[PDB]
Amino acid sequence: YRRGYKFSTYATWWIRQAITRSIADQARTIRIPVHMIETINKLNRISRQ
DNA sequence: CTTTTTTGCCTAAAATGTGATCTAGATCACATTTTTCGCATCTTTTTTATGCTATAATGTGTGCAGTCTGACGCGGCG
Repeated sequence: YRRGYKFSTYATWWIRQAITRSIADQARTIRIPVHMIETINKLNRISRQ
């Protein structure tokens, strides 16, 4: 509490992390380590630009 | 009687046979230097498990079915 900010922001970071890599861990019959996942995100975004 | 063809001789001559006596060849079972191979180090080198980011954010549906149907079970349904 001492930071004096709204609590929502905090776990809005934490959860986001948890989700963001739990789907990447699971969610496939093929496991893909995170590094490929990241670079795939790079790819997909930059493709569109 | 003359020719030619043949053989045997002359006359020159190569091929055959003495075996006794060595002499460079090849064997022959077992020790040494080279290949470059295989598993332990390093030793990097890359890759991978794990860890944070402090404005703020508060109840789904999500795209579909086109609804077969006749008999029989079974829970109701009275």
